[PDB]
Amino acid sequence: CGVPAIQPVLSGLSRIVNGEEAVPGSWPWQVSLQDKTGFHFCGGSLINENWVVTAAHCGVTTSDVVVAGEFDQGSSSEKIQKLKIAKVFKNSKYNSLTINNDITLLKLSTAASFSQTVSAVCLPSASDDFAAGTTCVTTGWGLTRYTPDRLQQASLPLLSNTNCKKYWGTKIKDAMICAGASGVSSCMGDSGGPLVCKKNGAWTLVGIVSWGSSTCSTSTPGVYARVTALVNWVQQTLAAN
Amino acid sequence: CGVPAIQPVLSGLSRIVNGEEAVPGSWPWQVSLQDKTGFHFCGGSLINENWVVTAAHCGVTTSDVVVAGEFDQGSSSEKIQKLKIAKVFKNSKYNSLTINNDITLLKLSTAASFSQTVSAVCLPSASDDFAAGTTCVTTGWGLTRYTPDRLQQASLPLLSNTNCKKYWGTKIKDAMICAGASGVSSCMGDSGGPLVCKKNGAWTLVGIVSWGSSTCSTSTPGVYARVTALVNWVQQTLAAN
Repeated sequence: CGVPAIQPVLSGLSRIVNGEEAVPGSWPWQVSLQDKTGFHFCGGSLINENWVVTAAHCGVTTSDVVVAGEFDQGSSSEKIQKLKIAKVFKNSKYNSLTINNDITLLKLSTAASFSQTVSAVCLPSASDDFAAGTTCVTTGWGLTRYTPDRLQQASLPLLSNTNCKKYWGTKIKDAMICAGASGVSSCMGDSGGPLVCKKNGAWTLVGIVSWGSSTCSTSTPGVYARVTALVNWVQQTLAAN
Repeated sequence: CGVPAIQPVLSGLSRIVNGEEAVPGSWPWQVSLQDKTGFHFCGGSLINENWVVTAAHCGVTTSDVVVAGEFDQGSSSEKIQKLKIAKVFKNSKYNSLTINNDITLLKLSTAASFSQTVSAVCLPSASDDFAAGTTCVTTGWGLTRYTPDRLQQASLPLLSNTNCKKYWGTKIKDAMICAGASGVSSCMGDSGGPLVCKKNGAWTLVGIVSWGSSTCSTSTPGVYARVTALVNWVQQTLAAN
């Protein structure tokens, strides 16, 4: 997990404004969630051939579809896998008002076929420490909500929850983590999309997009479900299902 | 339906700022949705003894609870009914990105016991016309998100979708309707709460709260699921279940 067969290329432009275009296939766990009509509404991350992790506030159902291996949503020519969802596992502690514990697991009806462009992100262990100031990466097609059709990426620093409260106040709970406010927007991340940090040669899922600045401000951080706080529930769910 | 045993009293203060406190029990279809720990996160409306209608973006589950007959959330002394949810019916056309078709039905495990303070709102027929400019009423505890613990009410005018787009642009879809921007906030409405209009002596559910001004501005209208566009699905669901 966490080692793309196609290595990402992150330049200085990933750190400013709205980030930069990714190298195609270099974020191979990145998936798109589409409704039964093909409309992209959320992102997510493959954690193995049978399971995708996303945000609970995406409200995914078994009539939605996981699309893996995508780079350009406007291209009907690249190789992609449209994967049916067998069952949706929303974290029972999710609260649609506070948006806390904002994580859902999707079990696929048939396994994805892993390849150079389709593979899994690593999950952290519950006790992993991703320190404030660590440079992490968010990817997605989130800018299409407001424009490029190709997968974007941005490098942005993790904040401590205390400093994040300076921006978002009492909205910030223990099961959240913030990143950004460093001169780059967080808006390229789709709802439910990944925030990954590279530790020991492997990209690890540290956050899941929950919400960001309503104006995509470069000085307001994004807010993410804190995966370390929720990975024990992820593993219990996989083991029971 | 739509005829409270305790008649509402709406004064001029319902039309300005943040509205006014309701007469206790005068909105008897108003329910509160609480999580399994008792935390209020959404509103909804009884449409008969076995069914509550709310917003799909509330993400209600069968471990949440419908609370009927409530006036003061801070009082443990008034008579209320905590009703378990047997099954949740989310409209399959709901889109968590556009928030269109934002309606969910909750089937209760055991019927509510209707009374002076607990009874049903009327549903419109699909062809009903609620004209722009009509004064309607939104009720709820929505101000507690930002403060009074008792049920509030505001009188505010329906907008045409064309004029609503002046405020919300391409966010406004055919299955939405807007109300407000008349000098009063829409923020007293909980997510999933009622927007009712009185036609022919009966209060009828015209809207379900979807979202409003992020600053509760008195010059920005609230956006509601348009019940006339969704009542056919409501009746199909009741008839099939």
